[PDB]
Amino acid sequence: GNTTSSVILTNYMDTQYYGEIGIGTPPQTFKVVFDTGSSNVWVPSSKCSRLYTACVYHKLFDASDSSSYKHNGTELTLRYSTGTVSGFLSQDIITVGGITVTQMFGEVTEMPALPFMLAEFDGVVGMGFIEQAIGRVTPIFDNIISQGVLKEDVFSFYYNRDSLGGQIVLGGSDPQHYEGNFHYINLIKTGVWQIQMKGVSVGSSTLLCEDGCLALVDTGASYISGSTSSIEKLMEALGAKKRLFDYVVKCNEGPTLPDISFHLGGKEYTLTSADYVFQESYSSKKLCTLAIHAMDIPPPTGPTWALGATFIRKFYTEFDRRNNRIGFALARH
Ligand SMILES: O=C(C1=C(c2ccc(CCCOc3cc(F)ccc3Br)cc2)CCNC1)N(Cc1ccccc1Cl)C1CC1
Ligand SMILES: *[C@H]1O[C@H](CO)[C@@H](O)[C@H](O)[C@H]1NC(C)=O
Repeated sequence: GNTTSSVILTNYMDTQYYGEIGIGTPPQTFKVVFDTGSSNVWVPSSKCSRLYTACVYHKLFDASDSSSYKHNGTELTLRYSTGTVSGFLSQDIITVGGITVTQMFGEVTEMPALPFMLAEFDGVVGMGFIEQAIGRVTPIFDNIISQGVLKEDVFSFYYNRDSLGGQIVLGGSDPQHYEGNFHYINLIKTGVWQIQMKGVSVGSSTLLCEDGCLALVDTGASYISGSTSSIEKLMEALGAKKRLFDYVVKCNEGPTLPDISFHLGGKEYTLTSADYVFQESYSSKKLCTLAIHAMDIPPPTGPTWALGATFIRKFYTEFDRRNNRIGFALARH
C-alpha cells in the first residue's frame, strides 16, 4: 500500500499530547494519548459509575449506540500505582486519521481518581507490542500493519513546545517537522520500545549510566524519568531540591543549569536548561520545577530510564516495526 495517516495533536501544558480517534458506527470520538509505553487501547465505558471522577469528566464509549460493536466481555485489569484500572474487552471499528481498523479494546468501568481525573484526554492508544498487551490482545498498530495499506510499517511523533501541538504520522514521517536525517538504534529485543543507553552526562562529563543502562522511549510519559538513585545523583549535580512529587531549583538559577546529554547509538542527545526547566518566573524568590522525575519502573521492562515528552519535543522520533529500531532527528519548531 501507499498510505500515510496523520493526526493532529494537542499539547496540554507540555505534559499531555493527545489527538482524536473515532470508535463505532456512527463514530464516537475520543481524545487519546498515543503511547509507546503500553500496548492496549482503553476508553472509559458508559458502564463506568458516575461516582468515578476519572470517568465523570471524560467521554464514555456506549456500545448500545454502535451498530458495528461485537461483544466480548473478558475482564482486563491493570494494577496501576495509585489503584486498579479494570474494565472489559469489546470489539468495534476504530478510525485514526485516514485508517479504519477493526479493533479489540478495553472499556474501563473503574479507575482511580488520581492521576486520571487530571487527564485532559479521554483514553489511551497503546503503540507497544503484543508481548506486553494485557490479555495478549492484538494491538492497534499490529492490526493496521495486517491491512497492508501503510507505505512503511513505521509511525512517527512530533511534539511541539507550550500553533500545532504535535503530530503523529502512521506509515512514515513528516520532514516538515525535523531537520537532517534520522539516526537509528536497534531495540534490545522485540516486544518493547526500549534501547541501550551508553551514559548520561552533565556538562562535558559522564556522571551516570557509565556501565550502560536501558532507555524506554515512551511517548505517553510527560517527563524524562530515571530510577530514584540515578535521579538523586543527577539532581545533586544540578543543585536541585527535592519536593514530595518533583524537584525544583530557584527560578533565577534555571538558565545557568548545565546541559544534560543522553548517549544513544552513535550520538549524544543534548538538552539545555531551556529544554528541561519549567521557567515560570526568573525570580530568586520563586521555585521552578524540572521536567525530569524519578520513576522506578518494575521488571520486566524496568529498571530503566524513560524518555518521554521532555525528550521527544527536542527530537522527532520514528518507531520502526519493519526493522525493530527507533530513529531520532532534531525537531523543527
Ligand atoms: O502514565 C501513563 C502511561 C501509561 C499508562 C497508564 C495507565 C493506563 C491505564 C488506562 C488509563 O486509561 C485512561 C487514562 C486517563 F487518564 C483517562 C481515561 C482513561 Br480510559 C495505560 C497506560 C503507560 C506508560 N506510559 C505512560 N498514562 C497516563 C498519563 C500520562 C501523562 C499525563 C497524564 C496521565 Cl494520566 C497514559 C499514557 C496516557
Ligand atoms: C474475547 O474473548 C476470548 C475469550 O474467549 C479472547 O480469547 C479473545 O481475545 C476475544 N475474542 C476474539 C474474537 O478475539
